[PDB]
Order: sequence, then structure tokens, then C-alpha cells
Amino acid sequence: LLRCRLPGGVITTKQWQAIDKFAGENTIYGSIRLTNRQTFQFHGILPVHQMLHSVGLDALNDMNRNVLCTSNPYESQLHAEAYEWAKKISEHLLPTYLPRKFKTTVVIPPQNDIDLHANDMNFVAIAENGKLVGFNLLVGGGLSIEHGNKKTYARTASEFGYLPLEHTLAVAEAVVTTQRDWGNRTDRKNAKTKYTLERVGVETFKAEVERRAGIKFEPIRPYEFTGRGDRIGWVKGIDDNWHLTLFIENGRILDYPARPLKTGLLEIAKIHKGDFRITANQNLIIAGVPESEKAKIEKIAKESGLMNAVTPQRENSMACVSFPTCPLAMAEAERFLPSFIDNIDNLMAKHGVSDEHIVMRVTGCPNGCGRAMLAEVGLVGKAPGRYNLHLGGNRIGTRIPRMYKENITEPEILASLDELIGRWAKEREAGEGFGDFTVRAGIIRPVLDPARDLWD
Ligand code: SRM
Ligand code: SF4
Ligand SMILES: [K+]
Repeated sequence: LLRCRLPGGVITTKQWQAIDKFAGENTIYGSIRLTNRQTFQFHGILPVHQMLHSVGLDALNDMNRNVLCTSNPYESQLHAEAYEWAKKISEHLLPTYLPRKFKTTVVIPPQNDIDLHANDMNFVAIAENGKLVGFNLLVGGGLSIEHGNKKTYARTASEFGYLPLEHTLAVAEAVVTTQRDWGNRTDRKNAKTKYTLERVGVETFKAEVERRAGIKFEPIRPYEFTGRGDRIGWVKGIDDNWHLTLFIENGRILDYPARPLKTGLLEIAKIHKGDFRITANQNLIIAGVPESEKAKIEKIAKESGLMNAVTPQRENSMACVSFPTCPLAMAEAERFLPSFIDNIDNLMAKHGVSDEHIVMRVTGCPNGCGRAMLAEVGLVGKAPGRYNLHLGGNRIGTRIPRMYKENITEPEILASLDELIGRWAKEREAGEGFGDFTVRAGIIRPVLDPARDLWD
């Protein structure tokens, strides 16, 4: 199990060819697994560092995870600057020994594809006239919980304030250091930033950050999110360039009979001008394709099965690795999702909502890697074939879903969703999401202050 440091998920075609080779020749599974933190993993490594180092990649005493960056902004020109900053924060934070692992992101509204509320530190980009002028800082997100332990909880990030671009690194360092200093020294399950904030208070923590950074936060500048999904298919970028985002189920890249996904990506990498971008939804973007090259790229993706059409539901569903490789797995996630979504697709069709989607995620255990604690419908593994069903998040991911039913099986889960999707399809207002509806309709009480009301 090896994972690479790849800020913003940007990887070159040369780097791709190198990782594709190693994956096929030096691992048990032979696959490339795209993660939801915009990087990749090999499974069952049978030397990798030399391979990495040779193509300029470095495999991550360091409590630091991959720094995320919105992959395909509507305003395409903003990506270059934002990415530049994600890369700088990444290198800046690179080795202090943090108690727990620290997760950071750079977000470009109105997209929350990187799922900011699952992270310790977030810089929401504010642009004026096509140029980034600063960041709104949100601190304190985290999703890991422990079954039945009411002292643990998922928490959304808190707004601290706005800072000019020039203060970015000073602020990044200051948040890291006060968490390091104030973080719980006695217990690891309470060492994360979300716990520290609740213990000392946001304002107390905020004041310390200003003190250390040598700045005073300005008031938060307006920002809104409209979604978290990728933009599957072709989208027009800057100049004569186009971006093709490929939906990859579970981000598992392998050649399947009649679906040579892995070889197809290699062929594209051989002729692709620009580079690739691994998304926070475990998908892949063939970035910067000249209009002249569109048909060539599309031909390979099409033939390889990389452009096989799926429902909007499937495009908005996610699961963690879980079995067979995860040592902490309680229930299947990745291997369960495909057939589970097959069933949800039938349910959506039955109720006349085949064109709709519900952000649905399955996580193999409460550690929460699948980000089910930010979904409209989240399934959390409790034991083989059994999950806790959570309802009530929203499409943009700013609300934690409360547990609706505990320790139930797939058949029981489907029966409940059949009933609820049916009600939503008929009783929902115009453009109302499933999560919001369950809260509006009184099907589940919302989680308003996680540290205090997440658990019944
Ligand atoms: C691959 C990935 C899920 C996926 O299907 O994409 C993943 C996979 C695993 N995670 Fe994670 N996590 C992944 C995103 C996350 C997320 C979501 C996110 O960051 O966007 C979370 C929830 C947010 C959070 O941190 O609160 C998450 C919370 C955890 C935890 C709980 C940490 C905690 O604070 O309590 C653990 C266990 C631990 O580290 O103690 C963990 C542990 C693990 C390990 C490395 C298991 C281990 O400790 O040995 C899993 C490897 C499974 C395997 O065989 O590949 N993973 N994990 C993601 C890899 C991200 C990356 O490239 O770094
Ligand atoms: S949520 Fe649990 S089962 Fe899934 S990858 Fe994370 S640690 Fe493993
Ligand atoms: K995916």
C-alpha cells in the first residue's frame, strides 16, 4: 500500500506511463486506484521510490495528507493560480509532529468537489476580475467517528475570516502550529482539530492564529456552492482547449474483459498533449486537449469503455476501498457499490426520477474515508453485510446526516429507500434535493451542532 504526494491531483502523461508500468508489473492487483484525495494508490506491492523519484514524484514523521484543489472550475482561468497555491501550501507544510493527520484544501466556488467540510484547513478562493485576491479560511472539519462512542463526532469547518493572498503561508503555518500545541496530548481519538476547536472555542483559536500569523482577519467575503459533482464529459476550457472528465467507477483502473480501462488510459497518455487531473470524486480529467485533438482522444476513451454512459445517480455515488485490502474494514464498500447502485437505479426509475441524483456514499467502517458523513444518504459499515443508514445531508455537503437506522442489511436498506424516494418524488418542491426533503418532511431531524446533537 503506497500513496503519492500529488497536490491538486495534477499528474503528467510521462508520470502516468511510469505508474501504469509499475502497477502492472510490480503489484499483486495490477490496478491503479484513484483516491478521493486526488492521488493514486497501488495495492499489494511485491524500488517504487526510485520509480517515483525518476519521474519527479515523491511518495509521502509527517502527519500530512494530499492538499486538494478544485479540479475543473467553471471559470477555467482560475485553476492555474489556485493550483499554484495548493502546490505552495503543500511544500510549505512538508517536514513539526502533528498529533493527528492534517488535511488541507484550496476551493474555487461554486464547486465543493473537494468536500471542504471533511478537512482541517480550507482556503476558499476569492477572485476579482479573473485574478485571485485572497482566501476565506474555514477550519475544523473531520468525519471520523467510533461506533457508539458519543465523545467522537463528524464536524463541519468553521469560518475564521478573509485574508489577502500575501498572508496565505503565514496563516497556514499558524493554524498548523496552534493545533500542534493545543491538540490533546493524552488521547489520540480526541487530537484532531475538530476536537481542539470545540474545547477551546473558535474565537480563542482564531485569536491565537492572528497573533502567530501577525495579521487580523477581515470579514468573510461572499461565497456559495452549487454542487460537488464532477463535470463528466467535455467542457470548454481556456483558448481552444477542452477538458474530458472520465467517470471511473470506484476509481479502479484495470483492464476488464471488453473494457480495457487501463490500456486505454495508457494509449491516451501516449498521445495526450497536456496532463491529467485526478478528481476528489475518484475520476480522471484529460486536461488541455486542443480542439483538433478531441476526436482522437474521444475515439480511444470510447473504445476502451471509459465513456460508457451511466446514470446521474451513479456519477454522484462514492465508496471507500474497504475489503480486500483495508485492515480496518467492517463491511464491503468499493466491491458493494456497483450492484447497490444497480438497485438504486431501479428504484429511481420506478419512481420516475431516473434523471435525478442523490449524493449517496458508502464507507466501510466509521473512520469515514468514503465521506458518507457528508452525504444526503450515507451508509456506514458496522459488520459483514450490515450498515448504519444516515439521512439528511444536502447536495453541497454542508450538513452532517443523522443516523436513521442502525445495523441493517442491504435488503432492509433498499426497502427503506424505496419508501422514501417514493415520497420525495411525489412530495418534493421544485428543485428540492432528497436530503433537504427528508429534513423538511420531518423524516429525520437535522444535525445543527454536531459536537452536541449528532447523537440521539
Ligand atoms: C483511499 C482512501 C479512500 C478512497 O476510497 O478513496 C482511504 C483509504 C484508507 N484510509 Fe482514509 N482514505 C481516504 C480518505 C480519507 C477521508 C476522506 C478525505 O480525506 O477526503 C477520511 C475522512 C476525513 C477525516 O479524516 O476525518 C479518511 C479517514 C481515515 C481514518 C480516520 C482518521 C481520523 O482522524 O480518525 C483512518 C484511520 C487512521 O488514520 O487512524 C484512515 C485510514 C485509511 C487507510 C490508509 C487504512 C489504514 O490506516 O491502514 C485506508 C487504506 C485502504 C486501502 O487498502 O487502500 N482514513 N480517509 C482515501 C485515500 C486518501 C488519500 O489519498 O490520502
Ligand atoms: S472507511 Fe474504514 S474500511 Fe473504508 S478505507 Fe477507510 S479505514 Fe478502510
Ligand atoms: K468515481
